[PDB]
Amino acid sequence: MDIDPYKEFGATVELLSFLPSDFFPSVRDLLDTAAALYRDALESPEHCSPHHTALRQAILCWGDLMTLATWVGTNLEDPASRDLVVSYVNTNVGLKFRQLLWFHISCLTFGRETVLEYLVSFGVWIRTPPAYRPPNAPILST
Amino acid sequence: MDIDPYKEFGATVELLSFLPSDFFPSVRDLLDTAAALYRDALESPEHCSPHHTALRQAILCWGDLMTLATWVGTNLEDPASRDLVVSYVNTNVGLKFRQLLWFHISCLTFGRETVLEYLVSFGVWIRTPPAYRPPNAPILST
Amino acid sequence: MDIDPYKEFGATVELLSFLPSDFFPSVRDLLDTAAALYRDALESPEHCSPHHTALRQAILCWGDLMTLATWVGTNLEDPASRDLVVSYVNTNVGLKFRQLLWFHISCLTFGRETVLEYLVSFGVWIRTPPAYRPPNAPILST
Amino acid sequence: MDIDPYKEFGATVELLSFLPSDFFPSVRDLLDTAAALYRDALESPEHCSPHHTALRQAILCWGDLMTLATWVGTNLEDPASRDLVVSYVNTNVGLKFRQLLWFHISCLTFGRETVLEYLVSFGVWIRTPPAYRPPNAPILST
Amino acid sequence: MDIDPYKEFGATVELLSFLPSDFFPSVRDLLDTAAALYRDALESPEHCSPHHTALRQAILCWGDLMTLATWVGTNLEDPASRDLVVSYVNTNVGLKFRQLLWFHISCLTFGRETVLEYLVSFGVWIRTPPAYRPPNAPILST
Amino acid sequence: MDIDPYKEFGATVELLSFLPSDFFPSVRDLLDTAAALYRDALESPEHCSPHHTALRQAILCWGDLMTLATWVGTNLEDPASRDLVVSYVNTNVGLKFRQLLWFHISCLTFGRETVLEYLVSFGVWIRTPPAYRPPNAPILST
Repeated sequence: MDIDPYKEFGATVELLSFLPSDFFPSVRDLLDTAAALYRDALESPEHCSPHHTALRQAILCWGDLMTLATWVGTNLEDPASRDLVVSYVNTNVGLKFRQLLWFHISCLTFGRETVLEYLVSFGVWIRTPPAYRPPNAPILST
Repeated sequence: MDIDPYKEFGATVELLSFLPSDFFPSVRDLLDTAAALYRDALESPEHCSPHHTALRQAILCWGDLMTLATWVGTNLEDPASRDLVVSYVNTNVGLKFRQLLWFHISCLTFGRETVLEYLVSFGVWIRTPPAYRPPNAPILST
Repeated sequence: MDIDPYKEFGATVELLSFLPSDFFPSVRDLLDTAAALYRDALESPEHCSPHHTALRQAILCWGDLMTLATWVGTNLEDPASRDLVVSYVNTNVGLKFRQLLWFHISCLTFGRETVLEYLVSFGVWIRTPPAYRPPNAPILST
Repeated sequence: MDIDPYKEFGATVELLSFLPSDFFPSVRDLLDTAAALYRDALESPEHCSPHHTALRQAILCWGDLMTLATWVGTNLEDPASRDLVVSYVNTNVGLKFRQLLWFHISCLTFGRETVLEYLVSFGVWIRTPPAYRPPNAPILST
Repeated sequence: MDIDPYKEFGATVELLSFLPSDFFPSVRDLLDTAAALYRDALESPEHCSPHHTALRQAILCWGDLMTLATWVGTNLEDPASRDLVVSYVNTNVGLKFRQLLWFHISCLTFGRETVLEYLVSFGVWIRTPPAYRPPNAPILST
Repeated sequence: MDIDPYKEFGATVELLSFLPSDFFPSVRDLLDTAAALYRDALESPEHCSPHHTALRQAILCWGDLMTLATWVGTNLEDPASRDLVVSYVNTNVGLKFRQLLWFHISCLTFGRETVLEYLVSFGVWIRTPPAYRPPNAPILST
């Protein structure tokens, strides 16, 4: 069955596909943004608005792959086998969690009805071929 | 029957040709926008706007020529025959459906008057010879 | 995505294969029907009913897909391959536009309540064994 | 930071250590229960309760680690060093997703306050020495 | 014990015996009539009037004998043994389900108090010997 | 079409797969319970509840497949090819009528909402590994 991780939040996964793979910051940049201005709300025993429930279930999922990124780096005899698994987590699977950590940080800081009105105005900018588009990308702010 | 598929909406086939042939983004990109934020409306047994009824008949018309592109690549032995039909559907016909899907996937998102006033305010940008043009072409945002 | 082009109108694509494949009159005999009764309402700048908008996107889809049957009569010098495309347009794809045009050109001359009772009352009339049924087939009344 | 996976939902990871490493059913058998009872809940665009939102991120992280258990099978060369990664996803990581899927199925059907009643009433069963321990271990009932 | 499949619906099995074995259409004709104009009501999780409960328990029973009509056609070594079982299902057992599928289609389309006032007026026509009866059989309509 | 046999009555065929293929009693033993308690119900011309109407079509399809298990015994010649049809009615088809008669006996006596409580509370018994599974399997009580 499909799940579509963004389906309850207004967006889908086809709408988040238009963001190119350098619009997201690195993974240690996104975890430290949640480790700076939401640590009072994430660890609290009351759950806030349903981004906070989806966000603390997404950091721990990346927190488990950091164990798999370390256990592979120790308990494999081949240095050629060790390089493919560690690079696969930080390139392909990591790019999925660069989307998922970004969307729940940007909806807690700027609201839900602004990022959903930003991915439309970015979805009309990136489809336009480079000869006919403004050179300044639309920036995210309130 | 000099039937114009835009005359019911305000634009013509002659007004939409201000945009050049390579401005329209590719066919897989637009069908990943109709399946991004209109999947709930196109499936439902109720036409919301007359743009939905033209758009619902526009994907299935492309759904036939995609079926004919698959069929012409399996039940023909001759590769010189096979490489001309597929290069005709995706290039010489597929410029008409990129014009038609763009006028219904960017009009439900931004209204009718804004797109109909976008093609005039793009028309005074592309005619100006390449010396005295602004660096930013107009694009429609929310 | 799974779009049947009739789900708005009450019928499905299953209820229109419930009539036999021989009942539907020929394709060139319905474009000569639309262009005789309802010709000044298709080219009108206003859309009267949502049957008109679905019909105007259904002629031009056939007006395009017939041009692909003409284009392969000049740029395909192979009678082993030229006949198979035209016998695919006129037979396999041509069965769907022979009944998509019939559900719109024979609805707005009789209403929508009359045809959706006719597709059942003739649809159950054929399966009846020969002489236990009213001896003539029903037809539409204005 | 120290995100406790259950702190919003009553229990903690210290309380859930009463259950041994053999009480949990296998991951290939809960997902035939998270899809048999509940399919209309975790497809719909509305979240009913925060057990539904925490279940989707818990069912898609297994959706990534099943892809990684397949990707290693077709790209990693050494068959003796390929088994050691596949037997890490099913054994050591999967014991945390046997744990996380079980808590959001048994709370989702039996309520939250019955599982928190159950985790205590299993903890006064596993510690009793076997000379005086009843063979009827406690299980759930709606 | 007797069950008399029609006993709760006003009729009996002696009253339905007078219909000769060509008044019923073929089995693929009766299933497609229920697959045309009642598919919205049969698969719905609410049960309608008690014909709908008896009808969807009668299609599945025929849906299981189509498995027995296929499994016999594969896993028997004798082509003489294979012919008797396949013909017995389509002649003798099939004639029972041509009655049962017809009576619940004709009561949903025309009411219960019309088919029960039709089998009487057919039960007086078929008993009359052919020299003294009208040549036109009584037809079923509202 | 896809008629789900239980969709009107709460459960589905995916939910009823929790019960293994050995939990159901034999067909020759439920019909001595569908005739011991209930004889005045399923003879009478009034249907009390839709469990009664769905039981008669479920008790007469076995009434046809018992006739087919007798008809093959007296007409089919090969005694090695006769056992293979008789051991298909009792084994593979009968496992669906052990299934269908059980759900309309246990719901008919214990109510609908107790069996749907029972199918869940058996599903949290069959999956628990045998080191921690109680020997008292759940059974019904009025």
